[PDB]
Amino acid sequence: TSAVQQKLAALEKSSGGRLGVALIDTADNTQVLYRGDERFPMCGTSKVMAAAAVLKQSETQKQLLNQPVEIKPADLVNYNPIAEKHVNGTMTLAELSAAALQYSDNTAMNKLIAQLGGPGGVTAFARAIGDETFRLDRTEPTLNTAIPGDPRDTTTPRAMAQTLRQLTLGHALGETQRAQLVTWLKGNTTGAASIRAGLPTSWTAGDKTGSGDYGTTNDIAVIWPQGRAPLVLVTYFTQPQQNAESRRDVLASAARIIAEGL
Ligand SMILES: CCN1CCN(C(=O)N[C@@H](C(=O)N[C@@H]2C(=O)N3[C@@H]2SC(C)(C)[C@@H]3C(=O)O)c2ccccc2)C(=O)C1=O
Repeated sequence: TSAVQQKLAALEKSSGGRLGVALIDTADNTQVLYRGDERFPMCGTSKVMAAAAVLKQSETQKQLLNQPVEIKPADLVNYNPIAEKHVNGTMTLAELSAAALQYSDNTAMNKLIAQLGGPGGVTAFARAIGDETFRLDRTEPTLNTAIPGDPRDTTTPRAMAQTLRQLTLGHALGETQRAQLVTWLKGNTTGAASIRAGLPTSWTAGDKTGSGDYGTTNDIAVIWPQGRAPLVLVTYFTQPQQNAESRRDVLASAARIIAEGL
């Protein structure tokens, strides 16, 4: 048990919930894990895998991202800030990817899932890039039930960090596609209270949040510290009761412990 791991355990102790952390410092490829191999509900953090899978398809079905997708009134789910504006019209797969990632639009996510042939199509992409842990089982919004002990729509912090590294800094995607993914993550609108809130102001980052029942509060990020090689950081958090409140502050604290321990 390292000093950083002990600090994360202390944070978890006062948090009321269960915390999972995985850092990969590309300066030396070292990792810092806390409950790194335990499963957590991904919620919206799964949107990165879906968008990346569509980016991979676009490497060979070249005009895929410009392909229109019909948005019907019945497609709308619980949170669709972008899709609702296009009901009875269309959005391209690039628009759907941007909406899913940057606004966490759930209807947009469902269109990515549908393009991939269902939740299993997202899992299939995960397997193709070496992630044997990730599993997407349901569409939005039920993939957010986040029931303790339920393996559906879960992953481990270790697996997600390795995957995010491969996708954003490695070669799981073509160069243009990796750049597009990084651009989308950097333009996220929903992350300032999470991982980012625990980083020095001078650092830059891209991230994708997730939230669900059981006060499930997640964030996965690629970070560029001042004067350092990039980091990949996953912070997952989930609580014992279905109606628990969101705790983005716990993710921010975890990120601060990680930054202070570099
Ligand atoms: C079948 C019954 N059932 C299961 C429970 N459930 C949900 O927990 N959905 C969450 C959700 O959609 N989360 C998606 C997600 O992650 N993103 C989007 S929304 C967001 C911007 C808060 C978030 C982000 O980026 O942080 C959600 C959480 C917190 C408040 C409202 C909704 C349902 O939706 C649902 O219907």
